Amino acid sequence: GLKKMAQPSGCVERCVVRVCYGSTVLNGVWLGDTVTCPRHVIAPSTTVLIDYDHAYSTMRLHNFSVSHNGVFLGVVGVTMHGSVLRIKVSQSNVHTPKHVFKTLKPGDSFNILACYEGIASGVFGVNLRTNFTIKGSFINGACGSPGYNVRNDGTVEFCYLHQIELGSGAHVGSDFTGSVYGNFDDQPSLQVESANLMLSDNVVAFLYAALLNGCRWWLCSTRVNVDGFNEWAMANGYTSVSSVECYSILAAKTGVSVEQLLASIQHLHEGFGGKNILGYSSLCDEFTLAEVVKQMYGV
Amino acid sequence: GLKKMAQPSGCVERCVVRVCYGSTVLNGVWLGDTVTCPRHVIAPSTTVLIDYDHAYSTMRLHNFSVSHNGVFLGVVGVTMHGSVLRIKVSQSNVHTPKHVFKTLKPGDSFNILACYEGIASGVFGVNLRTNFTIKGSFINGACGSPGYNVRNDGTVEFCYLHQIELGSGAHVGSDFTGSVYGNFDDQPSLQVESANLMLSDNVVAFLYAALLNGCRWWLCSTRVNVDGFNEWAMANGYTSVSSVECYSILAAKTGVSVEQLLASIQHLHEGFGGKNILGYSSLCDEFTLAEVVKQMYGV
Ligand SMILES: CC(C)=CC[C@@H](O)C1=CC(=O)c2c(O)ccc(O)c2C1=O
Repeated sequence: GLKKMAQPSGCVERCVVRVCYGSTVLNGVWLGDTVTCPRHVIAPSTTVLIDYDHAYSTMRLHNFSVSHNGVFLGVVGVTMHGSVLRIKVSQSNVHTPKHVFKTLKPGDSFNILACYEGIASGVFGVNLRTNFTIKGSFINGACGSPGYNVRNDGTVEFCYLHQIELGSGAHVGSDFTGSVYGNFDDQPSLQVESANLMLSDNVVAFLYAALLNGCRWWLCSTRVNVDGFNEWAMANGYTSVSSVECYSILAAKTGVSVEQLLASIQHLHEGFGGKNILGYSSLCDEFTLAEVVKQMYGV
Repeated sequence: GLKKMAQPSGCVERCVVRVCYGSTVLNGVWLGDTVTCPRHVIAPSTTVLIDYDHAYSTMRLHNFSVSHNGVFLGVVGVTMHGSVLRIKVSQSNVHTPKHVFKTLKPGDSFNILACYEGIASGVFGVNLRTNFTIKGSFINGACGSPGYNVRNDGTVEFCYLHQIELGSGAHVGSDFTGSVYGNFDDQPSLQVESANLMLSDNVVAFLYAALLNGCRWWLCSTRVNVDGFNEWAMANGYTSVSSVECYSILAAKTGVSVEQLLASIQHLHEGFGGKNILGYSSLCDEFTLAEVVKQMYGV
């Protein structure tokens, strides 16, 4: 049974604050005596291109309002770093979890805490796609919503701050250093993301899960090695496949090698027509190897 | 766009405890000075039908261990209520949320906090199906994982305690009064659940959601009334559609009555023609009316 899940959100909920500047409202993340939020909060109300360097120089501390569960925090100073602000506040978050900052790469899964006016309203897992966007569920007010993973020892990795929705509906964020993923611009524009590629590492994990669930009508006995598959992948909307030995736990059971699965992918690439795999009508790239192993065996 | 989300889990994480009896270990829920957990924890280790009234009679309080974050609570007394135990402990949970207990009905959505040895590991939303099972992701140790909903006022409704995985992989739980949903037996046996029906109320919500995204190739211009659809639903594995009242918010913004959607369901009943609606190739009964409204409008 494969169910997309989120890791528990309680320790991140204690770090979400409401950040207001003039009339603009979004979410920030409060760690120690620092609040990080998108710099969109200081943007003037206008249609034209925003000049964030100008807005930053004309910024006044007293125009800020930062609160946690209605309790307001004093603003001491502010600095700009790419597309985020670092707001120093007059008290430390005593519920700051043990944490680090990590930048995500395409193929990485993580957790989104969807927040409105500094209040979490939902949590879900997502994958950073090859075009550096995610498929979230956001409405007006979710700017600054955090993305995170919890490591095995309980260290939270903060990796994402929601910034903007593109015209196609794809969602874009930044890391906590202020780099926008995919280097989109953090203001409204006509930018379009590149084509989505199917994450081959996730498709392999998916097919190993199908095998462990007695679903093997689709198995090919042909073998395609990694170099060959990677060459085919370029021609057909798939990423290269990373490695084989990560899957050797899965190849010892099932008895099927990664190269048989790679051959299977090339065979199923058209579609399953008249059949499904684990209830899916086409190849699923939603789940990582880590997810499959964790949800199946608790590792 | 429609994504299955959970409500944040922080307030429920602080209620989850590790209940041990002899060598048997599972999860419990600590509210005030009561821990509620499945009665399987006092089952003897055996491959025969378990007589729970006898196990309850031979029970000894000193055999229990109840802990939170490796901190042990004193057990004061235990009573049995259907498939659950209520363990009184000598400490009250100081983080007990404002809460009620609620029994789910088929078609209700809720949140699962999946737990192992008293520690939350994942959170996901699910839907109670017509055969009173859910499709979750649980492995050994998950029993006693709680399901919940959070109301507008912040009241947590506790509605589910995970009990058992069936032969088909479907999951069975009880409410906090001890009744097993669907009256399955809370122990190993060969029980098979009756087949599932399509929740028409949810399918209608999902088609309104598609209309709000411009996906409307599927729209029938014709109409069927409620009585005709329900007669059709009986003979095709669909639930009866409720009323047309609830969909006022959606019928108003779409200008599409429920009767047109019921007609569209009959047409789309078999086959989308290879085509697609919001990422699905067949109709979807996983989203309720309330979920669609909250995700499109925040209400
Ligand atoms: C004792 C016998 C040899 C097998 C028991 C196993 O099947 C089982 C494990 C379990 O952990 C559990 C619960 O936690 C809750 C209800 C429930 O029936 C169960 C179970 O039947």
